[PDB]
Amino acid sequence: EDPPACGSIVPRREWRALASECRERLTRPVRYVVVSHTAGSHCDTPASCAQQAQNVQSYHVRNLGWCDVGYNFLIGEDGLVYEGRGWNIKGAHAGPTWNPISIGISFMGNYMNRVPPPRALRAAQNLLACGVALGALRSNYEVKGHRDVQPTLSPGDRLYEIIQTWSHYRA
Amino acid sequence: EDPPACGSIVPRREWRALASECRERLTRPVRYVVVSHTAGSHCDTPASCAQQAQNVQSYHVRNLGWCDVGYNFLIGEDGLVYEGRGWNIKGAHAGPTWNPISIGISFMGNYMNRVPPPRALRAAQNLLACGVALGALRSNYEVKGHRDVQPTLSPGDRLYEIIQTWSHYRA
Amino acid sequence: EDPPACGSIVPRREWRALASECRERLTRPVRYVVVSHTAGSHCDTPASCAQQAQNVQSYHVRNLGWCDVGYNFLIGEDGLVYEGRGWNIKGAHAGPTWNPISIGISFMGNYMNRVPPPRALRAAQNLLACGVALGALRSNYEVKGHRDVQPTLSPGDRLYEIIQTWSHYRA
Amino acid sequence: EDPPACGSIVPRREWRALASECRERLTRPVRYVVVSHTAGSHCDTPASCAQQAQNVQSYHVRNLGWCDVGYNFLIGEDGLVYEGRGWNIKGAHAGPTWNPISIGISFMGNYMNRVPPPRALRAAQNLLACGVALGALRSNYEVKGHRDVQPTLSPGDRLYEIIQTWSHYRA
Ligand SMILES: CC(=O)N[C@@H]1[C@@H](O)[C@H](O)[C@@H](CO)O[C@H]1O
Repeated sequence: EDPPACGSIVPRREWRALASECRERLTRPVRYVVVSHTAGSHCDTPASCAQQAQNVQSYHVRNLGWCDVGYNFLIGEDGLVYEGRGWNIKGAHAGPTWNPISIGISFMGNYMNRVPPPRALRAAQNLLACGVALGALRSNYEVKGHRDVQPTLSPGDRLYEIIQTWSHYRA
Repeated sequence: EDPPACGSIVPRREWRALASECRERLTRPVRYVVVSHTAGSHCDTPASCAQQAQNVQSYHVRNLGWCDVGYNFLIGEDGLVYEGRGWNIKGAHAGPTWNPISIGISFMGNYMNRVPPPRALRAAQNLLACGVALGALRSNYEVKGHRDVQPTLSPGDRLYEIIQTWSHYRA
Repeated sequence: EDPPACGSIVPRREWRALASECRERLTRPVRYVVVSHTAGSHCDTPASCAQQAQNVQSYHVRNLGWCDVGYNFLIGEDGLVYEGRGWNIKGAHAGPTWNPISIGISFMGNYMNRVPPPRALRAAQNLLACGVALGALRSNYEVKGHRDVQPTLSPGDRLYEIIQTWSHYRA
Repeated sequence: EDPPACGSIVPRREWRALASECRERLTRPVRYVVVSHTAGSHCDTPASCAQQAQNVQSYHVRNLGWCDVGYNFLIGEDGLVYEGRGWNIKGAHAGPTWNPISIGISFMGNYMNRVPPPRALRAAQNLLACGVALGALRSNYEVKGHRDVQPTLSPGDRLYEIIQTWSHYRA
């Protein structure tokens, strides 16, 4: 019953998220984390980043007919984590084989030629450790890059470069 | 005026494709066509494009553990079409919703800031007219840009701009 | 919204349904469809089935005190669809979580050790396509078994196996 | 192999139809629709109507020596449409002048003194809509009564006075 406050996550409520229609649950503890980037434009302020989390959701919900933004979490260059489908709802970010067994976090921006600032990277790792402390992720979870499970440039070369060094990454 | 009347396709063996291990079939006539790009590099000769079709397949078969290259057909800038999974086999290029009901054709290259050459676009429209002539594609099939059904930049800003002018493009 | 008033539905007055007292509405377009069975007596003729539809409403209204037959539509082995609360009104067939966001259709009979006849499955499917055309359902709607969203045997072992092969089925 | 047909048509084989041998094709989109009655017995259940469709085809095949049942589609009082020669084959229901430019639908029964139940009327109109839906009929298609293109009592007094009230009816 150990209680920690590892969630310095901006709530859907707070980034003006449209309401989710998703009902399918992940079974904890989740063993995989798949890292992607939106490939889109980036933000570096709480205000713009909240606004960007919105556009990403608008795209998935309005243009694509999805029950909610596809990621469980989004990482801003502002150093904040934006709540997506969360720890308990199966996301739609890495395909039918990986979605039901993973948490998909995506960095807001295109990282083919830039690396996300340290605070975005710090936000991501602290987010994952958080998950472990909650029991949402296996203490020994594995990190995959989006391009490792689906044909895509995601999460971007430079950021892909970075996640390959991470302690929990696995081929 | 009689039977086998359509398009020139570089066959699997001619580009050295690894044997296909896929078996799930499409239901002809197919109604949808999803246009993508590889997002990687391009080619402009029988030899380089036949080399590239191989890589793309390699990526999808080794690195992604798939039964065959994800696309039904790949388009080269050498103005030729490369047999992928073909007309009758369910591909893996657009998600579990569109894959079973569409034919995915991928242009080899990256077209965000670059358009395919005239002959690659002819090769592609010619392939479709061929799909119709054979009863593999509905007479009134619909063309979709990858970004219209999956979150991605595919098939690149420029190509995306082009397929939307197409007779069979339905938003 | 659109001109294709669709398919054939036996209207309320024809199967002689007591007037409905329901008022809550579903929001168009609806994302989910929950298939169930009545676990009651089966019928195979326009006359026998109308009677059966009447019995189900009767049980729901008179004994369970609902504002109307719980299902949005009922499906007879006579191969005809029967109107229930319709496409616009919130039904009562899958609990508090699902009734507000779904369309519940029910095959009239006990499909534990029987399958409904081909025509019944055809009417059921036609109804859904019709729903899409009308805009009552999402083009990318989802079909769920009653047992997937509630603790029940419904819609029967046989029919459950059958709805799993529907292109819109998502577990 | 995908969801069944609009109009919930009973397929040739489901009513144990003898294989067709007709080859002349209709040039859909077709302009006219001719409504006739079989002047045979009527039926009001799928079982009795499957047998009636069998009987009508057998009289056309065994006795008149035709390539198949004359009507493109048959309608039962059970409220189902039965597949005849379908949307693509020239019929043999209205004469050398009409069969080449029409779709012939026939109500199973004698409607001189009787009327067909609403469900039979509904299947018919829906079948017609399902026609254009598929693109087998022209948008502004015209409905003619059998006795409007040939000297005959078909489709009977009662049914004839009804189809006059239909919206797409003519002279
Ligand atoms: C809305 C609708 O019914 N559309 C029809 C459908 O019945 C059929 O399954 C499909 C494939 O042939 O052709 C469409 O025209």
